[PDB]
Amino acid sequence: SKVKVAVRVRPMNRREIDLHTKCVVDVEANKVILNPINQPKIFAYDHCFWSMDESVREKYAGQDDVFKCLGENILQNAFDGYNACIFAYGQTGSGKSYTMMGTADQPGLIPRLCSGLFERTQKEENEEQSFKVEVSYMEIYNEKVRDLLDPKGSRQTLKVREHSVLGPYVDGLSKLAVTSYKDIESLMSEGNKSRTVASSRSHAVFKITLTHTLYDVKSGTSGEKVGKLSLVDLAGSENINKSLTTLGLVISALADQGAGKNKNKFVPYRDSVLTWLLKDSLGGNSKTAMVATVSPAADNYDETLSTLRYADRAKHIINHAVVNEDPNARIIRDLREEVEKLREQLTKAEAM
Amino acid sequence: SKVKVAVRVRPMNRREIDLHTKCVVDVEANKVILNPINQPKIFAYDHCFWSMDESVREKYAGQDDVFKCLGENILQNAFDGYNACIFAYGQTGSGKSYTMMGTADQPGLIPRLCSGLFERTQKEENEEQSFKVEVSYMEIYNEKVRDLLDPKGSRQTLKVREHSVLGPYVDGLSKLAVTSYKDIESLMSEGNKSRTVASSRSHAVFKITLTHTLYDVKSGTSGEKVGKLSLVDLAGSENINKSLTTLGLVISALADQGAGKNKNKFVPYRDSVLTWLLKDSLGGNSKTAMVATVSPAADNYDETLSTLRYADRAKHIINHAVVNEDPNARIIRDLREEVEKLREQLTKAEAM
Ligand SMILES: Nc1ncnc2c1ncn2[C@@H]1O[C@H](COP(=O)(O)OP(=O)(O)O)[C@@H](O)[C@H]1O
Ligand SMILES: Nc1ncnc2c1ncn2[C@@H]1O[C@H](COP(=O)(O)OP(=O)(O)O)[C@@H](O)[C@H]1O
Ligand SMILES: [Mg+2]
Ligand SMILES: [Mg+2]
Ligand SMILES: [Mg+2]
Ligand SMILES: [Mg+2]
Ligand SMILES: [Mg+2]
Ligand SMILES: [Mg+2]
Repeated sequence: SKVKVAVRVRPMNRREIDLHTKCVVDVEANKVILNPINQPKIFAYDHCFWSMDESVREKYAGQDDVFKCLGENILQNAFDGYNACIFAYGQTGSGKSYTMMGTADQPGLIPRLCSGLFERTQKEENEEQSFKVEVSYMEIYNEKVRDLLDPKGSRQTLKVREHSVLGPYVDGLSKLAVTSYKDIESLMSEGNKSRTVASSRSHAVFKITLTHTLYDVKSGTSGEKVGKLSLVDLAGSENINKSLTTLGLVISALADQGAGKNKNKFVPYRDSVLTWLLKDSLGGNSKTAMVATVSPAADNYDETLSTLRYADRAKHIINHAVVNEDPNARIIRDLREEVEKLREQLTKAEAM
Repeated sequence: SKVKVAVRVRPMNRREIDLHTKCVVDVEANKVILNPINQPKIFAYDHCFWSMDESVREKYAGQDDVFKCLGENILQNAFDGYNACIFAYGQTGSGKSYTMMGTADQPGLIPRLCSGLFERTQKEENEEQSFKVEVSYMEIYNEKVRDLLDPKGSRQTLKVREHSVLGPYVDGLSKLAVTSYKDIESLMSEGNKSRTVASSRSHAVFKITLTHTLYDVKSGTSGEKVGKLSLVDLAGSENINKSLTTLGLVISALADQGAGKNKNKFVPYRDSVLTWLLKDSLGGNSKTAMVATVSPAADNYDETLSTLRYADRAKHIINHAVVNEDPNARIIRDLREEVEKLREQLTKAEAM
């Protein structure tokens, strides 16, 4: 598990069509080549989604093209009891919301994972397996946390705590159990609503929990696997930017390790509430992926190079995803083997 | 744990006031004495709620008097990880719904346990304990099962199955996670609505699940206790009555055991879907209680004696309530003690 990095290129926006601004980005399979405005810097990633002109065949990547490559991965991960995570990263206007959430006519990953999760939760209920789904949705702005699923609209601040069983958590963040996609969307389109202005410097964290119960009908016992999917919508990469810049720190420190540099210096998860809550999604117990979104416009070249050079560093982060099973089952297994080993040493010592 | 039996006496109804029908029931502490219409048969129970004339002091038992004696018990039971159960039993008009559910101005046990459960769930959230609450509400009529929390109103039939991990269950019965009393009451007043007519030969089962999570902040581990409360509203005791009469069978077979009669003949839980689903609430893993409701009217004397003689038999049923913890924790505990015992026998046999 190294962090999987996609790059998505959006179409030229209206001003750029009018001004006939020049394309400096191009895509060749999984390579994206940053041309000079006038040296052409070339980067390679896991995927490269060219979303520039719909009227193409082999090239165009629409929203369900993005979902087959990434949403289908994180979905499989959940059912196998993994923590998964997708960050959208890049400048304002480059397309972070379109990819995460989409528009009403072009749904992004979040409505498509939700739709496809209940479609697969419903298809595998079978008297040996059940599934409970909880959902949470928090926004972070100015290093404060708000609950976007709060129906009273308080926009109250919730404090972050640490825990020896949960880890860092937001105290009083609602987790809403949900049984159909219509349950969430009737809370969560109001969560996309309840977002600040002056609007692009806040991060949205959407977290879905899948509890997979499994039944040993022969043994009569039951266990539970839990996956957690976190869909993270960052502020624009272009005390208001403490989280974003700390997230810069933490991606380089990690990318340096595995590359074997500063193996002994500690990753500063602690400093911003964003890096500290997503501690585990960054070099921890998480199948994590990143979507660097870029504008192809030549007027954006500098933030585009920033974003391509973050995306290139994040691909060197090593993850430690394990399956969130029950500690006890393996403790019993190894205790029983000591009993068997010790019972043999007993009859291997009666002869004395 | 023997089954706890209350008797509740309702006021004379309108016809009985007009006709000045005579009271044949009287209550002395926990004894209720059935006078002759014209031998006065006397029975003793755990409680005796005289709800006949409100204008009394030492005698009257109103709805919160009933709840302090019984609802508070079943509530404590749940938080300690027990299965609990209250059956209301008796003839039509004797007061089974008033006691279980009550009227809008006189709430019964079910709204008062719900109110008091969230009031105590909210008072003990404390970063070492959390609580998840699920709820289900099924009706049984003509040995078919309907879901009273089904919002489409299908009134579809759901089949009963057996299971080696769940036991007998109703397949496709919704279990709705709920976070406040207003969540349930906005589904469940519609469940009291969706009930048949021609109306008094159906049983309502209201089942609330309390999942108590506990955190070992020193050990960093987590366990879950689960209580189940079943609030059962029977048909009137006066293929439509298969469940009710089978429930008669099953209460006598059980009451005979412990009294040591027919120890070898098997309790016929299997025959009706009511006795088979509530198998465990009858002589099984349940802190179970029964409320025999009676009319004081002399025109009801015969069903009153029936009901008092059921209530007297049910008090001899023995329950086997255990705390629904994790099998594994005790399996580890005993495995570790064998390792310690076997390590000593090893150094108690090196000397040979
Ligand atoms: N691939 C795309 N295809 C069509 N429209 C897009 C695409 N990407 C972005 N857009 C549109 O361009 C604007 C990009 O803004 P947005 O995606 O909200 O970016 P961010 O949140 O990253 O600033 C939005 O109005 C979006 O709907
Ligand atoms: N203790 C009581 N105090 C006042 N009214 C009662 C009492 N018990 C019953 N009633 C009223 O008498 C009628 C009894 O019917 P109900 O309780 O529905 O009985 P069941 O469901 O047992 O037939 C109801 O209308 C109820 O509201
Ligand atoms: Mg955005
Ligand atoms: Mg996650
Ligand atoms: Mg960018
Ligand atoms: Mg009734
Ligand atoms: Mg029960
Ligand atoms: Mg009666």
